[PDB]
Amino acid sequence: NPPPPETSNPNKPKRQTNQLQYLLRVVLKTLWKHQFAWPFQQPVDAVKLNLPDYYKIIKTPMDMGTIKKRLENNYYWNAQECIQDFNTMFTNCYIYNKPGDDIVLMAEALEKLFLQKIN
Ligand SMILES: COc1ccc(NC(=O)c2ccc(NC3=C(C)C(=O)CC3)c(Cl)c2)cc1
Repeated sequence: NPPPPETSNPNKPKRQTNQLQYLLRVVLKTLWKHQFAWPFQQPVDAVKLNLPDYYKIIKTPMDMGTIKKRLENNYYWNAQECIQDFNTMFTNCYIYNKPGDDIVLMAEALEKLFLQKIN
């Protein structure tokens, strides 16, 4: 497995904005507490899950645990930067998995809620 994505970086300027605070306290929190959140709460462990090809296919991994920690650490400059992480997480799931698989249907339901919350 690759190292998980960074959640802080001393060279990367930090920032707080109203939108980023909304992303943490409304958007992320509602997705995090949803029953379908669990496969998305930690970086994919391709070794433990016997998914040897996961990081062969997925070169920009992302998960809500990393997003949560980024938000809490003020890692992002702006909301768009965080939005991009969410979108990467969902697109990865759709690229890697079969349509029809539970995990895809779960991600689709989270993404629907996400889009409702950031409209
Ligand atoms: C304490 O016991 C346990 C604690 C945690 C787990 N976790 C899992 O089974 C698990 C299952 C699916 C996951 N996500 C995946 C995504 C987003 C993919 O696209 C493929 C798999 C993740 Cl990251 C973890 C098991 C036992």
